[PDB]
Amino acid sequence: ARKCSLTGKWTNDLGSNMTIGAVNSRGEFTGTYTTAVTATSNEIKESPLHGTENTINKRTQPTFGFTVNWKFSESTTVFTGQCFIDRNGKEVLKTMWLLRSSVNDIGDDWKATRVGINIFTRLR
Amino acid sequence: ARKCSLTGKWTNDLGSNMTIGAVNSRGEFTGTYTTAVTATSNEIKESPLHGTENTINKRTQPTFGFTVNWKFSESTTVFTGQCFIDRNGKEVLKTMWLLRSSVNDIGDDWKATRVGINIFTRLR
Amino acid sequence: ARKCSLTGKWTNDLGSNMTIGAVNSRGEFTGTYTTAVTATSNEIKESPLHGTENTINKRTQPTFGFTVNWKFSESTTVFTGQCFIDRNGKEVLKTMWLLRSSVNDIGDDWKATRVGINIFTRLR
Amino acid sequence: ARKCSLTGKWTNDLGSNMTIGAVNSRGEFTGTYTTAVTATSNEIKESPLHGTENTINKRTQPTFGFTVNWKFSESTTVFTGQCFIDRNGKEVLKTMWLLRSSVNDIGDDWKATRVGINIFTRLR
Ligand SMILES: Nc1nc2c([nH]c(=O)n2[C@H]2C[C@H](O)[C@@H](CO)O2)c(=O)[nH]1
Ligand SMILES: Nc1nc2c([nH]c(=O)n2[C@H]2C[C@H](O)[C@@H](CO)O2)c(=O)[nH]1
Ligand SMILES: *[C@@H]1O[C@H](CO)[C@@H](O)[C@H](O)[C@H]1NC(C)=O
Ligand SMILES: *[C@@H]1O[C@H](CO)[C@@H](O)[C@H](O)[C@H]1NC(C)=O
Ligand SMILES: *[C@@H]1O[C@H](CO)[C@@H](O)[C@H](O)[C@H]1NC(C)=O
Ligand SMILES: *[C@@H]1O[C@H](CO)[C@@H](O)[C@H](O)[C@H]1NC(C)=O
Repeated sequence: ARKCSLTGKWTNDLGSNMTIGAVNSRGEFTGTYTTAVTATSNEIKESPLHGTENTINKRTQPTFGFTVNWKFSESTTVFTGQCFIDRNGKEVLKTMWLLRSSVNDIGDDWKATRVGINIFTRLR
Repeated sequence: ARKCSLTGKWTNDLGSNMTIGAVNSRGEFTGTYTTAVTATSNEIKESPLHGTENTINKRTQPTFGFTVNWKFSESTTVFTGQCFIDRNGKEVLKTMWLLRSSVNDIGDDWKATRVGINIFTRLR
Repeated sequence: ARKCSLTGKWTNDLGSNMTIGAVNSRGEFTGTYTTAVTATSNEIKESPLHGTENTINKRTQPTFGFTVNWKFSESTTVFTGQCFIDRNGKEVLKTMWLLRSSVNDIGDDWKATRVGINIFTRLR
Repeated sequence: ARKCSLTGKWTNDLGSNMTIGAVNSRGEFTGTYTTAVTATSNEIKESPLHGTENTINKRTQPTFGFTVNWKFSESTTVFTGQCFIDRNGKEVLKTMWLLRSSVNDIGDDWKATRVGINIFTRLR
């Protein structure tokens, strides 16, 4: 019965925050992503996110992915991971991400993608 | 003058094909992703995708990200890359992807993520 | 003044431990990587590693990469990261890794690579 | 019998070249990596590489990994992949890589790792 659900307010290991609304019945959802550019406490930015969670076998702990469309740069980041209910134990989203920068020349493509992780917990 | 445009029919280096529809003014779009099994010859699965293309500075070669919500498994894949005008004049999407599998215990999280690339060109 | 030094005994966020020996003047080094199975409790496998640490500008927090040649499978893992002095003063290696599995046909290449992270701290 | 062997001279999809010497009986090997920084035809640089190939079940087509210790930067890149003998069909190494940059502050770690691929063919 214990459905790990993406809807709500989350924060992460770098101190960025994220809010995701209601997941409709085809798994779609939208959110906002707020990020720490600086000392962390002054300059904030909001960017939209859009994703889908997988509904195959109505899992507790489904996998999901979403795209963050940076409002302050020409970059795009995509996240994928899984909503786990560890013991008790908050909910926790374990994610991996790819950050695509824009390059002017296709000869620079090879260097345009960063990778990393994010762990998200419910915001308090 | 012409730009690189996600809208249309695409194919890739693995033989999978993808159709993307119109890109609205927020950069959102929807589409379909077809791939195949065995000796790539008969059974074709279709899965929807949703993503966004970065609109910051209305670039001619925009970055973008999308999420593929697999119809036939518990998995999710995210793609991000850039729509280039190649040196030979043809549109190409250079992407990288993260394929997240569903695991059962959070202790298996470590091994749930594959990474790789796809290069898409227009279909005839 | 003290720098961050790969030489020594290390442990990580998954419970695996690693020993690295002396780093010669070319930046080369060797060591051992131990991990475990089931409920992480009894059977420990040991595999050798070899790598190099970047020496350009004799930095105090050098980047490095190493290859783990698994003793118990056909697989290979590579790690790369950086040896930091953390904010709390303790040495930490932040790494990312690519785990390549062996496949049989070149058509399965696409799915042979996992990615993720490990964070190492010194053992007592 | 057809052993895909790392020893030799290779080139890649970006026009970098690589030479690897003899693989000893524990799988170790060393090489040089020559890279195109510019128009491709003028400024060359050589950097050492060191790796191991997996010897578990003496495979044709073993997996391998290696570290390239950049001589002209504080970065490190690691490659992992597999030596395939496709039909006939050259030998071909399909690789993935992680490029670690040096960051001054551990607060920048998250952005320090790029990922991508390289396909290598025997040099002619
Ligand atoms: N992809 C990604 N981007 C991030 C994270 N945190 C963060 O601040 N960013 C911003 C940094 C960069 O300035 C911007 C696009 O260049 O994305 C983050 O965790 N992931
Ligand atoms: N990791 C990696 N690095 C490369 C490749 N090609 C290339 O020229 N480099 C260089 C570029 C960069 O200037 C240097 C270290 O910063 O590594 C490459 O294919 N992979
Ligand atoms: C996240 O939320 C809290 C306020 O509830 C705050 O510490 C911080 O400003 C937020 N982080 C960002 C990047 O805005
Ligand atoms: C992709 O489309 C082409 C039609 O141009 C078709 O020949 C091919 O089999 C398709 N591949 C898949 C997996 O749908
Ligand atoms: C790592 O080392 C510690 C000793 O400090 C031990 O308790 C632990 O079980 C070891 N883990 C493995 C997998 O070797
Ligand atoms: C690779 O080798 C050939 C010469 O055989 C040449 O085209 C090129 O200069 C080499 N590439 C680099 C980066 O040196």
